[PDB]
Amino acid sequence: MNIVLMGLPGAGKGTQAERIVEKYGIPHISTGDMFRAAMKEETPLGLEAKSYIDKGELVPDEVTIGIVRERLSKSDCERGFLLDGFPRTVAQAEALEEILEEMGRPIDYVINIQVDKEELMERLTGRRICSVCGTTYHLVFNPPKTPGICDKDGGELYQRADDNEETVTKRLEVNMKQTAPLLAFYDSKEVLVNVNGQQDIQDVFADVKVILGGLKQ
Ligand SMILES: Nc1ncnc2c1ncn2[C@@H]1O[C@H](COP(=O)(O)OP(=O)(O)OP(=O)(O)OP(=O)(O)OP(=O)(O)OC[C@H]2O[C@@H](n3cnc4c(N)ncnc43)[C@H](O)[C@@H]2O)[C@@H](O)[C@H]1O
Ligand SMILES: [Mg+2]
Ligand SMILES: [Zn+2]
Repeated sequence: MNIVLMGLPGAGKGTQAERIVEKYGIPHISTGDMFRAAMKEETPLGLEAKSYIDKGELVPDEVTIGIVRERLSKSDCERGFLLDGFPRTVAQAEALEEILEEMGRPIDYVINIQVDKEELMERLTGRRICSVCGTTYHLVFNPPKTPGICDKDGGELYQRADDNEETVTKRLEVNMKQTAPLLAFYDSKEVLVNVNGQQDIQDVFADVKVILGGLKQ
């Protein structure tokens, strides 16, 4: 149960990751969350990633590989893991292959959550996120029970700094450029599985369960 999620901005990685963690009991590793936390604490890593994140650009490969290697060396990952948003370039995928061969934990599947770019701006412009637990809502497609508050913990919802329309536009263009190379890389490895992410959330998850419930230790 060593899984990677890939998708264009707003395609649903975090929403599906939360459901995967709850059903299969593996830890969630999100590079976006790691960088935004370091930004928040203003660590040197934080301050250095911020210039890229704010513009909607990729943080450089070397630093991102490093935080992922460190995270994967923790003991929770022995049973599996769900990488979310990493790799997102070919060079990050090649490093991860090498790390995971050294660790003895090769990827079982890379799940690509496919959504038309033309749907993604509306997903991100309506996204409202819990300041406490990070879960995401959408004003129309997945609202909280009470506006402005998270259902789980009563935390204040906020708008991610990079979800402004002109940032979303750059994020889409930056990540669309990596898409073909990365799908070729993992299809040629025979670990890529695509899912149609333009369905109701529970229907996307049903397809994820066909894939992950088919794995056996
Ligand atoms: N490896 C790496 N290398 C270098 N730089 C890196 C890096 N990783 C990260 N970075 C940097 O960090 C930045 C942020 O990375 P990251 O945090 O990974 O952002 P991302 O990849 O753009 O993905 P998002 O979190 O925006 O979208 P999501 O697909 O998780 O959508 P969600 O489930 O929330 O859902 C979106 C919205 O839609 C709603 N929704 C979800 N599913 C559905 C559905 N099926 N139908 C309708 N609405 C839906 C939700 O409620 C929500 O409102 C990057 O831009 C880069 O600068
Ligand atoms: Mg996310
Ligand atoms: Zn919350």
